[PDB]
Amino acid sequence: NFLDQLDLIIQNKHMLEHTFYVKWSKGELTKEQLQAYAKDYYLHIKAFPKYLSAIHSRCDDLEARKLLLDNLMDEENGYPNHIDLWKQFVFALGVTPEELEAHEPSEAAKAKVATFMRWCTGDSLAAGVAALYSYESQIPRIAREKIRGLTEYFGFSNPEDYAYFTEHEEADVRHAREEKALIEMLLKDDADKVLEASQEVTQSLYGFLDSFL
Amino acid sequence: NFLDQLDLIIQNKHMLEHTFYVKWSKGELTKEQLQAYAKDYYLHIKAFPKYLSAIHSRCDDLEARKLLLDNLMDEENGYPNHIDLWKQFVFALGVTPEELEAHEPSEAAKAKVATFMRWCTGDSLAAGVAALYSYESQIPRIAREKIRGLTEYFGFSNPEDYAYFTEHEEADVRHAREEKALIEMLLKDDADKVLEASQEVTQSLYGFLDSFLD
Ligand SMILES: [Fe+3]
Ligand SMILES: [Fe+3]
Ligand SMILES: [Fe+3]
Ligand SMILES: [Fe+3]
Repeated sequence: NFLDQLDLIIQNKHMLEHTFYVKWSKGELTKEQLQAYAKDYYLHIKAFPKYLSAIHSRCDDLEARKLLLDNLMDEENGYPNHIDLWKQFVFALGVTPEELEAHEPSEAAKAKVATFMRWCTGDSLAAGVAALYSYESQIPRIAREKIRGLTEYFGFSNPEDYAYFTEHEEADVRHAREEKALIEMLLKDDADKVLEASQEVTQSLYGFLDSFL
Repeated sequence: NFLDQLDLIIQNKHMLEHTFYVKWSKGELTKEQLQAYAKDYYLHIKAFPKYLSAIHSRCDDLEARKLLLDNLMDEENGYPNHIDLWKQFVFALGVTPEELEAHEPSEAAKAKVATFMRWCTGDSLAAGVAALYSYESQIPRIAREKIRGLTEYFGFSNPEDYAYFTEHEEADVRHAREEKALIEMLLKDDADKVLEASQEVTQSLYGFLDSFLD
């Protein structure tokens, strides 16, 4: 039951039903909105590995830490890592490296990131993972929608320009599954806390997308 | 200068000069003291990866996080990992798995671990790494001293029984160097904090070894 409630919260407040992606899917965003979005996502992208180490650092379940480590490796080890790939996507949108490093994250991005961190630094490890799950579980569907739109409306005829999304179509299937497993492995009579994180994260993500309209 | 001061603190309060290792090196510990020590280290061994993620999770320097990740991977990814290898050592001492899982960490072990964590969860990332450096920088020398003693006085004729130490002879050479680099990369006018962590950790380690001469 609680896993299902969790997934339902997400489905009922999924990012592909936000006006920003409804527009995306009909090709109704300007290049500027696209470049703004990409730049403003960068704070979250850089933070993501910290969301994971934050939970790892509070966790004494050895098997859970291994799984958290597996995710953290996928995000951050090697070259190109997920941050690198995101930077490529931004560059392929015509934003320069300098412009990317100079962008001041919007208040809406700072609030989204702080929402994630608040849960990953809190007393419930399971709720920490649910916060992350509530985002990662959406990315497989979003990534392939984003590819469809980049291709059909924004002229991305070269697949290496959307490598981040090609990566995430697949990678996050794995991460969602292992986060689900982590939630039941770490649960300690805090299923309510898991549910609350999901409500709070999904809303935050809506607050974030609101800011480009 | 401050890196030298750091290393001097460690040298002047190094674990091999604690009475517990002076005894070790002359073969003057009982098997019981040896099994006790090994069991009581386990809390720290399991905590170690958390020390590293704790700093990682507070760090926005991308290059520093990669290095922290590198250390974390070495400690905890794969099989056998460092925790697995330590379990093997304990088992090779004649302690059973059940006995290992049943050991209540001593108050001295809990204090050592809390000292490390306090620094790794604090406001200075550089001081966090220095806390870990103040331990890991000692392990190459200790590991080979421990091997020598296991071999010469405790009958370890089969090298797989001290794989943890064989691992650490080498691994921690790398980790010490990269922690050194991390400390200068993360420094923010908190060289004083770096020095204070080392004083505090070295002492805590002394407090921990003291507890087996009771
Ligand atoms: Fe990713
Ligand atoms: Fe992911
Ligand atoms: Fe190790
Ligand atoms: Fe190490």
